[PDB]
Amino acid sequence: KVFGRCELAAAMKRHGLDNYRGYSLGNWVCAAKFESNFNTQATNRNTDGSTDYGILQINSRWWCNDGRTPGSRNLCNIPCSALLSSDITASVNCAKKIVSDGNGMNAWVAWRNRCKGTDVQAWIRGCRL
Ligand code: NA
Ligand SMILES: [Rh+]
Repeated sequence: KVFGRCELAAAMKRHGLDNYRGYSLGNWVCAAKFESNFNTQATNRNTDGSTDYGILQINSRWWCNDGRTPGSRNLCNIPCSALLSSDITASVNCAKKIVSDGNGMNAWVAWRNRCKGTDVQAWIRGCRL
């Protein structure tokens, strides 16, 4: 599923990401835009052989099982395919564990490089929230 900007903002707010660990909704929308272009089906292989999955490009090295990332963890206790669903519940619940683990949203390379220190509230401007 390819979300609209305001559709994804509403879905993320309903699932508890607005101000989660102090990160305003626009931070999450910005991260999703540059990680996945708001596409739940996005996948990208990493040099180490892990893969990033879904609208927030969550990595099989630590967070999910994809059956082909040897010596990896499954800290969100999910198959990586759950992160590709039109339903963002798995991605959101797994993102809450990631952002809670000490590095905050710096875990998302696209957030650090394209969203951090920018006017992220622009990402929810004009949305009915
Ligand atoms: Na894994
Ligand atoms: Rh939902």
